[PDB]
Amino acid sequence: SKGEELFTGKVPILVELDGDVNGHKFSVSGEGEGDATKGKLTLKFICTTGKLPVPWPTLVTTLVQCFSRYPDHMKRHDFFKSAMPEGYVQERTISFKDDGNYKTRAEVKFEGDTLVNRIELKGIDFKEDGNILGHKLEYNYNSHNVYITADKQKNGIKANFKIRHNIEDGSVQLADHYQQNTPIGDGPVLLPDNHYLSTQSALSKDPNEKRDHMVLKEFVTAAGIT
Repeated sequence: SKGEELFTGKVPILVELDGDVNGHKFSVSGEGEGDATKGKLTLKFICTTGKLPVPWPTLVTTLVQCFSRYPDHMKRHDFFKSAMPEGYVQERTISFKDDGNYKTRAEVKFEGDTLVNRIELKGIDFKEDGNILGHKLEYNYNSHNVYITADKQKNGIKANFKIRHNIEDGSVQLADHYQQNTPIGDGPVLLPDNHYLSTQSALSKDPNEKRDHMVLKEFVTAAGIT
């Protein structure tokens, strides 16, 4: 568990997302810090191409689970830190009920002293006046428990979870995530028993930021094995 030693205090984070949703190209940059000893993340994201052409909350899961707090007794189950500093690939499909889907490929790794999440996101088949292209999601985020399982075929982990996005008319739209992560390096990694990450998020704005942006605060704790 050498990689875990890189997480004993606050670590700078950079996030870069190159997006293309129904051919609408956009870019997001984020910066902040993670403190795995608390399970705490604080980041600010800006859209650098103008207005974000999808709702900010739909990007939260795409925009560093190595910052989860694993209780001492669960530390042998922390795949995410074990893969560091070389990092891991994280790939998802995210299917929005009765609407389109995102497919994402990211690398999460140390680049010098900074933990960097670099993502390409492709979305297709979104509906014109749907909740995504029509920005009908409330600017908020629910708590979710994300179950992690070891990959049965190839040195990584997988997860499947459904995010509940609140819609402006009081409905909820589910985003069904399939996730796979594999190590980038060739060194030993920890393959976990089944457990979950208890993930709380809060979204806000910076009154001084003129660009379209999202301030995110998260607290994430591993659980499910005692």
